Amino acid sequence: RPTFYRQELNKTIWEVPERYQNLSPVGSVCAAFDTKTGLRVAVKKLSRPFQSIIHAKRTYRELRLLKHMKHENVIGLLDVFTPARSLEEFNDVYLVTHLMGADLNNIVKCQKLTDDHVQFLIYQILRGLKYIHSADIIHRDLKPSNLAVNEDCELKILDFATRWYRAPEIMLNWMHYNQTVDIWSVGCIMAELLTGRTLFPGTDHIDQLKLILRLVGTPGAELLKKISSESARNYIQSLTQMPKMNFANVFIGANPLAVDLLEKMLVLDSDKRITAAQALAHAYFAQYHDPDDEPVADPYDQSFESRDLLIDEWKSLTYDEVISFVPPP
Ligand SMILES: Cc1ccc(NC(=O)c2ccc(CN3CCN(C)CC3)cc2)cc1Nc1nccc(-c2cccnc2)n1
Ligand SMILES: CCCCCCCCO[C@@H]1O[C@H](CO)[C@@H](O)[C@H](O)[C@H]1O
Repeated sequence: RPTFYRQELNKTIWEVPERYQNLSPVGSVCAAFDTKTGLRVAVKKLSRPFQSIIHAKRTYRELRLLKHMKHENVIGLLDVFTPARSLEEFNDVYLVTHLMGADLNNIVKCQKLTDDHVQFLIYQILRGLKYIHSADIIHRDLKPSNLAVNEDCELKILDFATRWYRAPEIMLNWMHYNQTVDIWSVGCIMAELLTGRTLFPGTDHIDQLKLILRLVGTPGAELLKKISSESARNYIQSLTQMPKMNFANVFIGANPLAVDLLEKMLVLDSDKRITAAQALAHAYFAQYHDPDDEPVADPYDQSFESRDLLIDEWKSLTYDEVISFVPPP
C-alpha cells in the first residue's frame, strides 16, 4: 500500500499517493504529474460516491465502465485508489486517466479544418464507437467537449450544450433507445466540423425538434407506422415550418462523400440510421479504413444494471473492483 498525503483544494480534501504530484484543479478533477511515468494525468475524486443508492450504483457503474474500456479512441483507466485501509473506512474513490491537451471545441476555435482533418477525426470517433457499441454500451452524450484531441489529431472519447447533439427520440422521451442515438450525434458533430457552425442551435428542446424537422423533413409512412401514440404522432406533425431544405444546400462547399455520409447518419428513423461499423466502410474513410485494425470489445457484464441493491452491497462491489484493479503496462 503506497503512502498517501493530504491537500485542501478549492475547499475540498484531496488525499492521494505521493506518486501523483503537483495537483492543480481543472474542474472535482485535478491535473497531476504521475512521477512513475513523467506523464501529466487527470485525477477525479468522485463526489459523495456512497451518499444514496443511486450514487452508489453510479460509482460502481463508472468504475466497471472505466475498467473495461481498452481501445485507443476511448478513454482508459490508468489508476483507481482509495486512501481507505479497509471496507469500513471506504468512502472515497479516485480515478486516474491521461491528461488531455484539447477538446474538439478548442480545435474548432484554433484552426479551420481540412476535409482531411474531418475524415480522420470522425473516423476516430466512429472507430471508438464501434468498440463502445460492440460491448452494448451507449454513449448518450457525445459532443465536442467530450472529445479529446492531441497534437497529432488523435482522438479519445470520454464523458465528463448537450441537447444540440441529442438524437430527437431522446428529446421525445422513448423509454427504449438504441445505439444509433450516438450516430445522430456524430452527424451533428461532423456537420459542425464542416460548416464551422452548430447545426441545430436550439434555445430549448422544442426549438431543437423544429430545426431538426425542417432540415431532415417530416417522417415517412414507414416511421409513422412505429409510433404508437396519437398524441406523439400529432405533436410531431405539428412541425410544420419552411420545408425539407435542401439538406445538401446547408453543406454546399463540402466534400460530396462527407455530405453523403451525413445523410445516412442524420436519419430521423433510428432503425435506418447507419451504424459505426457500416460507417467505417463508407468511401469517405477510404484513406483510413483498415478492417483488421478496428477491434471490438471483450464481453462486458452489465447484469448489475437491472439490479436493485443496498448502498452497502454497491459499496462492497465497488471495493472488490478497486482492490482487484490491474494497471495497464
Ligand atoms: C479522470 C477521469 C475519470 C473518469 C472519466 N470517465 C469517463 O470519461 C467516461 C467515459 C465513457 C463513459 C460512457 N458512458 C456509457 C453510459 N453513459 C450513459 C455515458 C457514460 C462514461 C464515463 C474520465 C476522466 N477523465 C477526465 N474527465 C474529465 C476531464 C478530464 C481532463 C480535463 C482537462 C485535461 N485533461 C483531461 N479528464
Ligand atoms: C421529431 C423527430 C423525431 C421522430 C421520432 C424519432 C424516430 C426514432 O427512431 C425510432 O427509435 C426508437 C428508439 O429506440 C426505435 O424503437 C424505433 O424503432 C425507431 O423507429
